[PDB]
Amino acid sequence: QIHDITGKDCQDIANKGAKQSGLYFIKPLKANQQFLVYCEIDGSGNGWTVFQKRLDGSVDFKKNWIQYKEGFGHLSPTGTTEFWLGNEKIHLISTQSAIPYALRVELEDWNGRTSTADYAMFKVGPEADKYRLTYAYFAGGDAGDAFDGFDFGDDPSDKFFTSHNGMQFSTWDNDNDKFEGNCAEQDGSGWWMNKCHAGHLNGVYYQGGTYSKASTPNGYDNGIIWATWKTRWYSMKKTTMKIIPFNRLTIGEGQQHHL
Ligand SMILES: [Ca+2]
Repeated sequence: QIHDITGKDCQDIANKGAKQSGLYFIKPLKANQQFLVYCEIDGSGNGWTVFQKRLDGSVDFKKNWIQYKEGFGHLSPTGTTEFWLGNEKIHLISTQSAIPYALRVELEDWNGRTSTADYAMFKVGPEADKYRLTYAYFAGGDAGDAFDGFDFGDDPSDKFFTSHNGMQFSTWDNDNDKFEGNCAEQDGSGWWMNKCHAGHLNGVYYQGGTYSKASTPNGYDNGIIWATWKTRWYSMKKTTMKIIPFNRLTIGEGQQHHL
């Protein structure tokens, strides 16, 4: 069930010798708190600290501010359960030191195809700044950069309206988006909402992927979307949000060799 190796994060645990993905306790620097996390450890010696997972629609994501702060769902040795680690814990890990983390969003469609999108220098701010999302730049990935916003065509300024960098977190009971209405209440989730969204992984789990305006009384595009990879009417089958020290991603042809 729970492994004995501990560290500041899952990469620290992998560096110590851990070989199996599973449950481990981590103690982020300066927090004086220890908590369980699911580490995804591969053959390359990479250790990903997973903070979000969707795969079967078993966990209700319409939770309030406090629940999104503390975490909900379940952690399993097999990594086959849905959960949200908790905004407070995500903040503690991503800001524990001066070493930057990279966020990898892993997506899987209903046909078994998967894609990724990486963001460098990912951080989640303190509760005082409503767990604001900030990143330096999109680092690559075939899923596309939905966090930069997307032009759905229903407005020239769609891109500026759907960007996520710099947005505070919102829950139905703590609206911090840039919409006159309540993005979180309308979709029924917690997320870094703007004048809503281009990438939204905490949405409603729609079986089969395809859904439409007809699916909900008011016609909201509230599924698990990533506009740069699939249409807004296509909800993902699985999603994973996981972090790793950024230096782990610049280990290959991500460098200039000189002479
Ligand atoms: Ca609002």
